[PDB]
Amino acid sequence: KVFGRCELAAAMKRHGLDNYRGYSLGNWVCAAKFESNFNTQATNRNTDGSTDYGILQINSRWWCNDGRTPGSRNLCNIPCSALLSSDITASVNCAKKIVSDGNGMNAWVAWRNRCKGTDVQAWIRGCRL
Ligand SMILES: [Cl-]
Repeated sequence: KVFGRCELAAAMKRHGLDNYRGYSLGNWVCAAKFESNFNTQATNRNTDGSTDYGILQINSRWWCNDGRTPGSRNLCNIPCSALLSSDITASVNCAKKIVSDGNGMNAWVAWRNRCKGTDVQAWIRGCRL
């Protein structure tokens, strides 16, 4: 599924991400934009052989099992394919674990490089939340 901007904002809002660990909603929408272009089916292979999955490009190196990332962990205790659903629940639940873990939203490279230190409020402008 390719989410609309406000459609995803609203979905992230009702799943409790607005100001979760102090990260306003715009940060989560900005992250999803530049990780997946709002596409729940997005997958990308990393140079080390792990793969990033779904709307927030969650990495098989640490967070989910895809059975083809040798030596990796599955900290969210879920198959990586579950993170590709049209329903973002699994990605959000795993994201909440990731963001509570140490370096916060810096765990998302696209957030660090394209959202952090910018005005992200624009990402939820005009949305019914
Ligand atoms: Cl849109």
